[PDB]
Amino acid sequence: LRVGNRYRLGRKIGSGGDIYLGTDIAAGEEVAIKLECVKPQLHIESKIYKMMQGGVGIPTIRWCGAEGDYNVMVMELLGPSLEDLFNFCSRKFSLKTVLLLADQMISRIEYIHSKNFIHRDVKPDNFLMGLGKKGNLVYIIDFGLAKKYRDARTHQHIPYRENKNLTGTARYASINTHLGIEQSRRDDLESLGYVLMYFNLGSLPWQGLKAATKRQKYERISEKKMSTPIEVLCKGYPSEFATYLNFCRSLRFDDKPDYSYLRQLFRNLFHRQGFSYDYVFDWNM
Ligand SMILES: COc1ccc(-c2cc(C(=O)Nc3cc(-c4c(-c5ccc(F)cc5)noc4C(C)C)ccn3)n3c2CN2C[C@H](O)[C@H](O)[C@H]2C3)cc1
Repeated sequence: LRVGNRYRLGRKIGSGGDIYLGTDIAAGEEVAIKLECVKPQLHIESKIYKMMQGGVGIPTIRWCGAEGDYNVMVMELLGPSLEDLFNFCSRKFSLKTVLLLADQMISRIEYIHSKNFIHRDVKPDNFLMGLGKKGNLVYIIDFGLAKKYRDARTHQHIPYRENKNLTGTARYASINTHLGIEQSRRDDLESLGYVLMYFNLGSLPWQGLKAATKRQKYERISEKKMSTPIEVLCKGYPSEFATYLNFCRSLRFDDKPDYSYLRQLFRNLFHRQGFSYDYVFDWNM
């Protein structure tokens, strides 16, 4: 079974809505292939990927097209997601690994923002480690929910609006996203703050809530998230994680985040440990 007369389809390797391992027959290396039934967001997403190409940690798209009952996108092969690796590490990351990940993840989000888009679904499942020579590089994937937030030429910001439906993953959504406020740059970074504390804790305190329908469940998540102060969420971990989250929640809708300040919070903590720290992630030790 071939895709584009040139890619051999292999076994399924995930879903993000089905991801297959593939082989570039001509070049002889493996690839990742995403197939979508013609119902649609793959072609729109491919254009965003191609707008982002060249950035550090942005995957390369090898081919786009249609094959029978599927729209197809072929991407360079990447490794397991950070969720996969978190589970492999028994849902415990060392502080070193969390700080190493935080530095790269802030930079990936900054790059997307520099290209005039907001990601709007920041979660561990959308960060993948490279393979082989790129095993120390964090990649970001999935622009199916991404949105342009400013004009490319003038940088004029999209307007503030409310009554927006939740586009993303409830567990990691910002408070203002739960309130139905238009997402902006601050919300990508606030979601990352929850991801980092997720890595620190093994789970977040608004996980595991049940309800009749999705809407009621999101309301339960919203209530618990709003009633858990950052100081309680982050107790027992270096204060930098609370400082990060408080900074993100204090950003105005239109504010350009101080990415450098946020990276330096964690970089200073990392460097203060001196030689007691490596540049080796837990799963490579
Ligand atoms: C021999 O050594 C090896 C070999 C392979 C691996 C290897 C490679 C992968 C993998 O998923 N790669 C991958 C996935 C995507 C991808 C896409 C996507 C694909 C194409 C496209 F155009 C746009 C998006 N959308 O979503 C995903 C993720 C979330 C699934 C993109 C690029 N790369 N996984 C493994 C290892 N596995 C362990 C566990 O079982 C995981 O589930 C599975 C994941 C590790 C070691």
